[PDB]
Amino acid sequence: LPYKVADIGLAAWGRKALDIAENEMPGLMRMRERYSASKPLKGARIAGCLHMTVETAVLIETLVTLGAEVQWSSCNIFSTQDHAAAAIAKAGIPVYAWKGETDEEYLWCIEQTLYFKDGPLNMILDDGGDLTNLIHTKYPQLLPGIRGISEETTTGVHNLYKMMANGILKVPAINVNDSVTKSKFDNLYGCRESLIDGIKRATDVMIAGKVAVVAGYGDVGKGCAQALRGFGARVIITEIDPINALQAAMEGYEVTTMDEACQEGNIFVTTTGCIDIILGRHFEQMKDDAIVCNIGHFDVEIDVKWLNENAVEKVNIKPQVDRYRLKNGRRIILLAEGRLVNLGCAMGHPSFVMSNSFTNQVMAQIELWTHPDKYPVGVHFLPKKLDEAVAEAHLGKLNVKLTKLTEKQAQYLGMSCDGPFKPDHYRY
Amino acid sequence: KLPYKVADIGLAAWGRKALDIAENEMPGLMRMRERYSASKPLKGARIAGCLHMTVETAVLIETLVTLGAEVQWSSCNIFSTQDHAAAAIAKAGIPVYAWKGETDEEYLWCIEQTLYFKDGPLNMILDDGGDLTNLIHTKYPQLLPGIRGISEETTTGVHNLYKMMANGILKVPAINVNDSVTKSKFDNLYGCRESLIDGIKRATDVMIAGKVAVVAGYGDVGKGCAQALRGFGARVIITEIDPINALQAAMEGYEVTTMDEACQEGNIFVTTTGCIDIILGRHFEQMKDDAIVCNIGHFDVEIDVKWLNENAVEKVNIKPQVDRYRLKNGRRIILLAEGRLVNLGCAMGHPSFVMSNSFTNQVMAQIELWTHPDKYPVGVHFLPKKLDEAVAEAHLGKLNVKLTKLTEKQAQYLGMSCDGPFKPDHYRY
Amino acid sequence: LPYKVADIGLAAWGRKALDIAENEMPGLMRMRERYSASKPLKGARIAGCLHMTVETAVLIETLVTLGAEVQWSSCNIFSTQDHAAAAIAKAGIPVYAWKGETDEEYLWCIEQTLYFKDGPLNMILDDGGDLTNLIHTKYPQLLPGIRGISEETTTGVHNLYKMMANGILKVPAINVNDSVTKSKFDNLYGCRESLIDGIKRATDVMIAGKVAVVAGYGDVGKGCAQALRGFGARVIITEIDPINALQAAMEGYEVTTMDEACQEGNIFVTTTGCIDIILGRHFEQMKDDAIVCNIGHFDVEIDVKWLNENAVEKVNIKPQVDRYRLKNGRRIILLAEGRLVNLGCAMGHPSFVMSNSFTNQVMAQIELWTHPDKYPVGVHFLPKKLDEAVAEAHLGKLNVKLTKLTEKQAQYLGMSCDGPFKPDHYRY
Amino acid sequence: LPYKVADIGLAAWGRKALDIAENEMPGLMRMRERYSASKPLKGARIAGCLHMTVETAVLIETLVTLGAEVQWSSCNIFSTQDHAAAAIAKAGIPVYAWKGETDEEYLWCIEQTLYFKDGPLNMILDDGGDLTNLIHTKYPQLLPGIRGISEETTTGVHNLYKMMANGILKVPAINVNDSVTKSKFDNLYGCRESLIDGIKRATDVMIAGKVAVVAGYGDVGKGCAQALRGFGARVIITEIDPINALQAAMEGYEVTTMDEACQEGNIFVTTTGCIDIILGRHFEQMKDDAIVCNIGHFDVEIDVKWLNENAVEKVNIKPQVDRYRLKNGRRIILLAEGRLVNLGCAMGHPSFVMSNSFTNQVMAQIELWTHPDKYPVGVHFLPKKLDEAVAEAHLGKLNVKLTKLTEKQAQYLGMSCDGPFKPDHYRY
Ligand SMILES: NC(=O)c1ccc[n+]([C@@H]2O[C@H](COP(=O)([O-])OP(=O)(O)OC[C@H]3O[C@@H](n4cnc5c(N)ncnc54)[C@H](O)[C@@H]3O)[C@@H](O)[C@H]2O)c1
Ligand SMILES: NC(=O)c1ccc[n+]([C@@H]2O[C@H](COP(=O)([O-])OP(=O)(O)OC[C@H]3O[C@@H](n4cnc5c(N)ncnc54)[C@H](O)[C@@H]3O)[C@@H](O)[C@H]2O)c1
Ligand SMILES: NC(=O)c1ccc[n+]([C@@H]2O[C@H](COP(=O)([O-])OP(=O)(O)OC[C@H]3O[C@@H](n4cnc5c(N)ncnc54)[C@H](O)[C@@H]3O)[C@@H](O)[C@H]2O)c1
Ligand SMILES: NC(=O)c1ccc[n+]([C@@H]2O[C@H](COP(=O)([O-])OP(=O)(O)OC[C@H]3O[C@@H](n4cnc5c(N)ncnc54)[C@H](O)[C@@H]3O)[C@@H](O)[C@H]2O)c1
Ligand SMILES: O=C(Nc1ccc2nc(N3CCOCC3)sc2c1)c1ccc(CN2C(=O)C=NC2=O)cc1
Ligand SMILES: O=C(Nc1ccc2nc(N3CCOCC3)sc2c1)c1ccc(CN2C(=O)C=NC2=O)cc1
Ligand SMILES: O=C(Nc1ccc2nc(N3CCOCC3)sc2c1)c1ccc(CN2C(=O)C=NC2=O)cc1
Ligand SMILES: O=C(Nc1ccc2nc(N3CCOCC3)sc2c1)c1ccc(CN2C(=O)C=NC2=O)cc1
Repeated sequence: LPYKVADIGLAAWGRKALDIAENEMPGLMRMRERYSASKPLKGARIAGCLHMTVETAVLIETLVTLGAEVQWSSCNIFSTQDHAAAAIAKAGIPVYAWKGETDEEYLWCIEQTLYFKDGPLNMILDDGGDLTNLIHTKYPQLLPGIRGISEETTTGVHNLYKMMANGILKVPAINVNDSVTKSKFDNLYGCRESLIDGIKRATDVMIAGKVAVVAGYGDVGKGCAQALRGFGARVIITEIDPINALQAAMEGYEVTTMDEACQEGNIFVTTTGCIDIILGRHFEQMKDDAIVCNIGHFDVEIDVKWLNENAVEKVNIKPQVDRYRLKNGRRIILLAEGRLVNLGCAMGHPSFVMSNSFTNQVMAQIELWTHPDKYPVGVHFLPKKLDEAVAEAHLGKLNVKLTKLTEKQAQYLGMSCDGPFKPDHYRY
Repeated sequence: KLPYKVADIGLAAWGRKALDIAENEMPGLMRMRERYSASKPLKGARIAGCLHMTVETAVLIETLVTLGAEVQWSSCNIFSTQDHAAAAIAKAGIPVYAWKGETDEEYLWCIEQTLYFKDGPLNMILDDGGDLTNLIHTKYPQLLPGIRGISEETTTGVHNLYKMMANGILKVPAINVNDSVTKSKFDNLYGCRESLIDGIKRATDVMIAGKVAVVAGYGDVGKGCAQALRGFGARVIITEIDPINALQAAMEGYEVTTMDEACQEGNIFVTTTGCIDIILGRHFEQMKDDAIVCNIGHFDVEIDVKWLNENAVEKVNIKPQVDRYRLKNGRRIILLAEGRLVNLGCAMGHPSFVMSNSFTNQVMAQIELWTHPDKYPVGVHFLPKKLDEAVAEAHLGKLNVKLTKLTEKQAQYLGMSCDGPFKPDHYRY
Repeated sequence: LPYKVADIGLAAWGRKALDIAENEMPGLMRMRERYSASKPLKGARIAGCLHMTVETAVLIETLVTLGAEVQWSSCNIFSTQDHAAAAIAKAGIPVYAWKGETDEEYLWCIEQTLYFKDGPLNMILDDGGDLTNLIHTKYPQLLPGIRGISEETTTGVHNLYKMMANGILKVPAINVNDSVTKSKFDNLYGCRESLIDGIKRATDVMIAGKVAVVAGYGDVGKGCAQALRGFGARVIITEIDPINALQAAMEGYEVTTMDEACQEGNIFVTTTGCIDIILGRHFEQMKDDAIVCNIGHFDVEIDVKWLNENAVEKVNIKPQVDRYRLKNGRRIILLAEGRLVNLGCAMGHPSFVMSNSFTNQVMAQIELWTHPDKYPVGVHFLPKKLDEAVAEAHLGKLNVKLTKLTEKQAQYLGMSCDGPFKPDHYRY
Repeated sequence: LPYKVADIGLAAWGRKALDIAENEMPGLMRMRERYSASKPLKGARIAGCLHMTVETAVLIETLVTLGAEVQWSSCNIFSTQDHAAAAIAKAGIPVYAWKGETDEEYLWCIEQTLYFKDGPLNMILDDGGDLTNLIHTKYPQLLPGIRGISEETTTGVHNLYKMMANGILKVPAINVNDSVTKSKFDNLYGCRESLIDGIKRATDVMIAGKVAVVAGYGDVGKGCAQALRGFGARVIITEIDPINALQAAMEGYEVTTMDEACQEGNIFVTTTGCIDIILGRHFEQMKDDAIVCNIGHFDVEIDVKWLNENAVEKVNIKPQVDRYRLKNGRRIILLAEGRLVNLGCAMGHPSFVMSNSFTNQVMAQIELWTHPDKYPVGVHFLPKKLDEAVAEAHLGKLNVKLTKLTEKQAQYLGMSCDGPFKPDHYRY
């Protein structure tokens, strides 16, 4: 089996989508402009485990343009876009991914990416840690032949630190999740674009003139709060961290508890990454047809089980939109069954966000592959200069003219005119 | 003869579900039910309505019925009906003649069925766009003495009403509700603010932040569009022919220049002028690759779509109402809704709460015309300010707004009534 | 007497401040550019009565440039800037004004302006209606030889409408006050600009993170609320008009009563134009060191008398800043003794704001004088095409490039390509 | 000599200002609430070198309230508010500082703080490193008796790493400058409040409708841009960092070069911390009466020397406001001679900002004095849990209600419910 896709005939529709996405992903296209001649990944045999979307197809074809051998599988059973996968298969690349895999087929799809034309993998590009854990626990014989790992997920990086503390990790790993360019686009800018899009497709509701309660004021909360405020909603924040709580107050947001705010809100958005945020006792105080949704962590934040078990009516309105009637006579509108509203009720992040994340991945691959004896086994942050480079790559598309330091200004500032321009502890 | 005519009356239960959701978002119409269902002030009325047969309009329809009126209904556009909403109205025993995908002949037919009731011909006209008003004057001028009032809510329709008075054709009193504060601001500003981006997003899924968005026009639509784009992190450039409107944009920090200049800078183009020849061939040729171009102003006149069709070397349809043209220079143009209204072509229009402000405006006008025959001679009138205010007050509860009441002493000082109106007719808000 | 000033040897300083203020008043300078050669006012003896400031000094010299004889007095006792007064006296213009006049001297100064070198006044330019009221009641002989009045005050136009209601107005007038370009700048943009300057100079207080309660959401309220919000304050609104209240809600502001909001606010700002807004029972509920000020109508909005009568301490911190201690042991910081904070604690509106108000005046003078057989004896709004021309005059300074309607476009729209562009009911 | 102040008779005025400041400095009043009974600084002989302002005077009396003996001097010759220094003098606290000191007097004043009644100092509270530099060079005898150093300045902290690298630092030190609660208030929020205050007092110019060029988009630039945008100015950013350039772009600011931007701007503000930002080449292109000022680094950013050397006129308008006429006949308005505009033309940061920086200082002292063993000789960041504590201390004043994690939630998140809540790399 050279690949496995749902329908190869969808390749043409995929290529048209790719062509449109390329123009919103200038960071990846910049890497093609810079590195297509020199091919810094010639020799590399990269196994990738990452959502097989249109955006990811741009990543895959960028890596190939840089000289690498690439074989791919999706890191989720439902997230694949079949036409994107088809387009990649038609271009010769071994890709094992389709929408609605079984749990057995998911494991099998990863298995087909380990050995290549010219022997086993020597690089891992990862999103969730599933490819990394499969090698270590099942195929540890292959570990010495692997030069490096890239990982861009919070779960995956926590897992990498765990493997290092337990002495299990045997390959140097670059964490790109904590890049400024990755984190700000994935957490803040991304959710700022897509939140209200999810709410609108689901409900078509008037945002302006409503009280909106956002639980959490981290990067995701900041983003959501800014989007809602922009439409003319009155935004109330809840926070546990007094620093984040202070930030909110300094922008003019009311900051209070969910115990208080549940009587106020017309819309509730959870962004905490934490369990037990919206509970039965909160639901019972809510205004009629209050909209409740999550954009934070999987499905743990809203007590959905409570609604199923305590409501008198549950009525499906349209896909991923349920309207529960309670014992008190009032209604709750739940979106995406408590799951991520931006993926359940909308299309997730825009292409431009994904460009920042995936450009970080490309940087990490080059850095590990081109500099073998520069990273010992262990989890490493992406160097700042490469993080800056990711940002630089996107400035052209953003109509931005960057100023260059003069030799004299550099000397005064005690930094190189090429970077990095900030110390490692700098918060931006 | 036919008691109603609609695509599929089996969709009525789905209709009722949508009505129930939207009723909560339409407190204006629902407060009308609260205070006038007892007294039934439209009793003995027989209202022929011509208005898009939607969920919102269904709530309008039933509010008219709740207040004692007899109602018969047709849509004012051939594609704008929601069949489930029309089914729900048909299941409730109301003569509705409407479906999505009508012929120009079926459209005319649908309106003709609403003129005669069992107890006699129409008493009142509720209109959007003038077509019901135009049919009775052209073709059924016998009925004109029987008709007590007209409500009209469209710019097109109000202009037409003023043209008919100038020539002495209009034989019925009419209330222009289009120029109400509560109507104009919701329909022009707040509505477009909410739905522009919904249109753009559903069509393209594009990142709005970090883009130059060129907004032609800074009227109320323009102001809303500009504000919406700005809030996403787009750099909004504006074009204007009116120095006051141009000055307003400058005072909010927007760059104001010409389309001749701005066509080189913009990633997104949005027309809001209500005027022809806004975006043109010479502009298209200057644009960046994959410049998203759309319209939220007047029907399809603002963008020269005919130019694109005649001059592009490729035209590929990406999805419904989204076309990607390739030009002779090898660069591409993404056009939304074929130059038609992007918020209605690529999304579902305005939210229920916007529509509530407009439709409560209609209900106010009807009661006023029916209850007070001697008060309005033949001609075009604005809705009185005190009724405009009542529309706004009817939505304050929903908005968690506690309104202050003037003390007797304060009202004497200010020289107004404590119940209003609170502003003179020239006041601009 | 040719003039009367405090010190005519302050004219160097005056001319310097004029030269600065001319650049920020392009509306008046555009009038000099268009009209200095044609002198449309040639034969106009204009008797003015308006605050004798650097700003107004520019207006005075623009009228002269446009070919008019002009004689001036101040419409207020304290508002005259003496260096500006000096400079106008030096250029051979009869100006009778200084800072700290008596009520008797005030009436005398205005009486001197009525009689020119060549006879009685041809025109009236007025702010507050005092010059208009003087000639009707005290000098009824001069009415037939005066072609028109320009008025730019809420006070003044109401008095003009009262005079016309009762039949004691024998000369036609232009109401400039309800021009878009006057109203927006004087009410909205000006107060947005100068409220916070007023508060800061008085207190130096942090705005961000405070609850700021703004009574009234008219043009002043909107200005004040937008400014406070921009600094990161949580703005609460009070209103009696449901339309205005709806507007505030649609921008995300909380809207509640003063009876409720007095327990919340760190800063109170009154803009209603109405009596009995902030009262003793509101003062008793306020947080410690609540700042209370007025930017609306004179001194009727806040019950300052109550504080004087009921406080246990009254300390002056600095000029126009009083700190009261109440029986409950809590403190109130009152700005400007309940007078206008922007004029009491700061310099009032910027020059650019004033340029829009006075260019409206200049237009009114040209319109009445150049068209005698057009305006019959009454109160009129400045024509829209002239309101438009005020705005146009400032666009150059704003770096604005105005589009011109092609003839084909103007036909479609059924208007002229020179205007007016909007109907008379249009609200902007 | 017990103290040396300009005039002790200004202490009733000072106490009055002190009483106002206290209510805006909840951080320091919360430290007085918690620790006034326990007396954690009991025994501590603190020598502080820091601007002798009303704000600092609260910090001083907070340290005394915590059971410390404190001797004080200013860290700048002009920054003392004499009336504040008199209040601290009358409270019986040895303070040696006045407005307008000589460089020999400045030194003298710091030398008077080293020696108390009971003996020599145990602790150093510092701003700019001049107390710390004096003792190591000129009083190394006192080094072993000194338990800890607090320091809150970029200059002062860069200096500790220069000392530590060369083995001369022989006292443990806490860097408080890079705390979240210090950095955000001193840099971003502070300048957001005070920039425009500076420009207004100097010029009274309309901000709305103008192009404003902000050089730099760091914390200072971010604040300055946000403030200008809030008034209705069109803001243009210049940047050398692609990440910060990207951040500006994502909020809809234009990002171009000064070489291009100099032809556009009505207002210019420099925030880079870098030399050669505004130059003669730029000045020659500027619009007539461009307002140019600096809020970044001292007087290096704007080539003020060029203006003095190449302009045909230089005219003082008022203190710290100079208006040059250039060879091309156009005018430039320089503010504060290119020095910090917020301190040159206004009062600097509000009391509430300063509360965050000086509460950091209190936290630093307790942590050093009560835990000597914990800190080896070196430069240490302030621990996060204390940074959090600073923020928590201000929430009460802000009307903020912080949520507390349940035991179950804390367990799920792998953190204590008392904190810290974020890892050390977290950027807020
Ligand atoms: N939906 C998406 O597409 C998407 C995108 C990026 C990240 N995320 C996820 O969203 C979550 C948040 O990400 P982030 O970057 O904002 O994290 P963050 O650490 O920046 O912010 C989370 C905030 O929630 C607060 N918090 C924790 N428990 C709380 C409680 N019980 N009540 C109130 N506040 C509480 C914390 O103080 C913290 O400030 C994560 O789980 C992340 O994986 C989702
Ligand atoms: N999409 C929708 O659902 C929807 C909703 C409401 C209104 N509208 C329509 O939108 C249009 C605009 O409505 P409005 O209330 O903002 O009108 P408006 O009069 O308030 O504003 C239109 C503006 O366009 C400007 N303009 C005209 N020609 C121009 C040109 N060639 N270049 C630049 N500017 C120009 C005018 O100066 C004016 O300020 C109307 O056709 C209206 O019917 C659409
Ligand atoms: N400070 C200045 O230099 C300056 C500048 C311009 C205007 N003004 C003055 O400020 C005042 C307001 O001007 P405006 O143009 O906003 O008038 P406006 O009529 O547009 O607005 C006043 C608002 O106050 C509301 N109001 C009245 N009584 C109220 C009450 N008891 N509680 C709450 N709201 C109440 C009204 O509903 C109205 O919307 C006027 O007196 C005007 O003369 C002052
Ligand atoms: N006036 C005040 O009260 C006050 C308060 C705090 C800090 N500061 C000072 O302000 C300055 C900046 O502080 P910060 O916290 O913003 O530092 P920062 O590092 O966060 O910001 C400085 C920014 O300027 C940019 N920059 C450097 N050289 C440049 C050039 N030639 N052109 C354009 N941009 C350039 C950098 O990319 C950087 O992002 C420092 O000198 C600091 O001491 C002043
Ligand atoms: O995880 C992702 N998508 C996902 C997974 C499961 C799922 N299950 C659903 N339902 C279906 C109806 O029945 C109930 C369960 S919807 C759904 C969506 C996912 C994450 C990041 C990117 C990254 N990304 C973008 O955001 C845009 N391009 C990208 O690559 C994609 C998908
Ligand atoms: O007009 C509406 N809708 C519409 C949709 C498609 C369409 N397609 C057309 N054709 C043209 C000829 O070529 C082919 C395509 S015309 C047309 C019209 C419409 C307006 C107001 C409200 C009012 N409204 C809201 O906005 C929300 N609820 C409402 O009732 C509805 C629909
Ligand atoms: O009315 C104006 N100024 C004014 C009047 C009286 C007054 N009384 C005071 N106190 C002092 C202490 O004892 C008690 C009385 S302070 C004060 C200030 C006034 C209005 C518009 C413009 C128009 N204007 C601007 O706003 C800017 N340039 C202008 O021309 C000016 C002043
Ligand atoms: O350095 C400070 N202020 C200062 C220094 C010198 C100076 N020189 C001037 N001119 C005068 C006319 O001739 C030319 C020289 S004005 C001026 C002002 C300084 C810093 C932080 C805080 C800390 N701070 C605040 O920011 C607010 N409260 C505070 O404690 C204070 C002052």
